[PDB]
Amino acid sequence: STGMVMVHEVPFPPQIITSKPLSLLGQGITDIEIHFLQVKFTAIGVYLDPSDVKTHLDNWKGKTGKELAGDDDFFDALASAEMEKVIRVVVIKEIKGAQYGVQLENTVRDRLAEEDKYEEEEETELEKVVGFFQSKYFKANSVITYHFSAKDGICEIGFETEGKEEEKLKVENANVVGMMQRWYLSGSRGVSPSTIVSIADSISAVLT
Ligand SMILES: [Ca+2]
Ligand SMILES: [Ca+2]
Repeated sequence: STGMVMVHEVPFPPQIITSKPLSLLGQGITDIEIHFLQVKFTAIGVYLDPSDVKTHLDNWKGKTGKELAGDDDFFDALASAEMEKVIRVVVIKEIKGAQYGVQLENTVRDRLAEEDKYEEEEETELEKVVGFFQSKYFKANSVITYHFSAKDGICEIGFETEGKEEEKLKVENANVVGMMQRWYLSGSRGVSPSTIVSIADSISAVLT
């Protein structure tokens, strides 16, 4: 309708409208070096409302993108902030959904255990997220979306692929929802350093 933003040759809508318009403030990819070369697995887009950024992260105004990208307290504040966020992930390298699911599980479980926040309630919820992804095949251009509610720690996961009606999963465990968000939104521990740098630069501009 209004064009698409190309993130590593993958189209992303400039905005996504939930309760209000959210702008693509962060973009990047997840990759791994194999045989001396960069292998791109997914393209990522993080959507936030600039007004929410101004309302909840005003304490970081004046900071440069470089300063924000190197500060985990900033990203913890972004994750803790009661404003919605949408994380859109498009598959570049086709893989079994289980590969993505177990990577998520590994990091989320490890971090929750580190904070002594991994009991049977969290384990059960996390297993449902893993089960959601393992029943799917990630063809290139398949889209995974994470919609984080502003409050009450809720996340709705969506999976869309050509030919099938979109599939969704509602996650309600606050600890799991919070750590899933931090899997992407983490200064030094984010799965996509490129997206982190991008978000930092955008928010710096928003607050400046
Ligand atoms: Ca218990
Ligand atoms: Ca119990």
